[PDB]
Amino acid sequence: FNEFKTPQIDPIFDLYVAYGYVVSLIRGGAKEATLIPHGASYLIQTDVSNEEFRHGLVDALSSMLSLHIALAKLVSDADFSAGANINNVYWDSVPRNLEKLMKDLEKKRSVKGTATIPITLMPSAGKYMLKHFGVQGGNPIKVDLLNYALAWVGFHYYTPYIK
RNA sequence: AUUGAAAGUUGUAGUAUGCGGUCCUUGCGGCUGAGAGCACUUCAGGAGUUGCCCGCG
Repeated sequence: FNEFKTPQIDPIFDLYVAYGYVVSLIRGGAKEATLIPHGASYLIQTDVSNEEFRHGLVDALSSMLSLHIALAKLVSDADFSAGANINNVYWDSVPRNLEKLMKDLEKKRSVKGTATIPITLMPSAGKYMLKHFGVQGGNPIKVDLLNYALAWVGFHYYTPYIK
């Protein structure tokens, strides 16, 4: 069993990533899988290796980008583009991140950077953070590119939202 | 003196204004508590009895 571990950041963001795990898995197969919750970790047990996981994830994000291009720096009225991205700059930021994740992904190459998580995928985050007696410039909270993209896929494929 | 320390989810706001439970209406007309009827029939205030007794204008 893969029993792939899931990073502990936020039981809302952690839910999104560990729960888009399954949608990335189903498109590549990975039968007889289960999701054990640990309060916030949300570990997953599966008999899958990494390559089928990656093929499923890239298939999901390929459908995602195909849906994105259907409407239009391209801004589409999609859940992951403008339906849930409350910020105007994220309307363009998210699709570019998704396509960069793809371009890194079909060539069998792991990611090498990190990206800022909007408040949409986790309301616990934000712009600032109180360190001792004040805040930091910019956004202290950042997440891995693959986790960010896969949490976006999980949010777009499962969780309902109304505008 | 606890990642706690400072902090109104705050101030102002009428469901309010005019709107008939209203106009017409017999508890109405006819009706014998009436006809027959002995307080009637028998009946003694009744039976006894010295104004009594004496008398010179």
